[PDB]
Amino acid sequence: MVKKRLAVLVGCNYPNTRNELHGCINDVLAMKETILSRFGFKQDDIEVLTDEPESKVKPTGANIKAALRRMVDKAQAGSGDILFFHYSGHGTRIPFKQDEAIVPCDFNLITDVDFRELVNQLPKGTSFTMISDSGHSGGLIDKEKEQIGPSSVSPAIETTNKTITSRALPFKAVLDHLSSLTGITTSDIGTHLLELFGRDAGLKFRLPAMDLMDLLETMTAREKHVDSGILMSGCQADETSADVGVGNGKAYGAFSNAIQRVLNENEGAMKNKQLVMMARDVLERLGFHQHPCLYCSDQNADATFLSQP
Repeated sequence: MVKKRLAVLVGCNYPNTRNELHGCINDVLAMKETILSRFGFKQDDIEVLTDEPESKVKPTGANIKAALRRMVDKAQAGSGDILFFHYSGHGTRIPFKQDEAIVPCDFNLITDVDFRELVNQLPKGTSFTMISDSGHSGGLIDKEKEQIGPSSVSPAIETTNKTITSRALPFKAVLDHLSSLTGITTSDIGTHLLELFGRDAGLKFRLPAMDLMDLLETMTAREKHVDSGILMSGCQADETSADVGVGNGKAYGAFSNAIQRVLNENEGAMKNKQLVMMARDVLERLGFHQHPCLYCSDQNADATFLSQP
């Protein structure tokens, strides 16, 4: 029985804009080399969506969700397929409570209910490992149980001397960017997103609130018996993630680089909980104040990262 190893790698540098980053595409290329070498992924099973000017497939909201949607609908029940999704780019929070989201290059926001809907499309036994090196990345898979974070873990280190830039955009910056495209002025971000993207907008913005409630009740019932999502966030829900370096071609994400360092120092198979904890140790010692978090079931917290033997 053939097992599939599929990957979608997304990197947004937003070049030549007001929200430029410099290490996100390098994060994608480094993670692509890691899964090709160490974890047995094949070139034909990896989709890369980066926003360099000459890119042929840009990481728009529709293109990202379509790529994740092609990984869905290939996972088979009882096959234990291995799905992987890496995101390096800007994140944001949108409104008593706030939702977490990533910011595609066209600002077609993908929120935490979108990823909760995604993991509920997967059969039991399959794994969806998501590494989101972005601001406010904690909780990007809504209702996924926090295994490592502010509610599951118990001297101050001097702040890093590296040159860093935040991978989080304020809500006003996202709203103003969408206003520059629509030409309308309203405080409802869903109105801009529905106008711009229509059926390709986020699930939160297409469904009326009570219709979304009925949909979430079906997921709550399914999550009591199937739990396939594994989220490794670069920071907490109330934090940002650091983009390290300048535009010299050597920039990187602090969390993505910490993951690569832990893998370089531990060649054997590593549990999902162990990888996040050691990545937290790396960033804490290096003076970074972001706290990577882990969200998955108890069984997947004890499973090896990407099912390495």
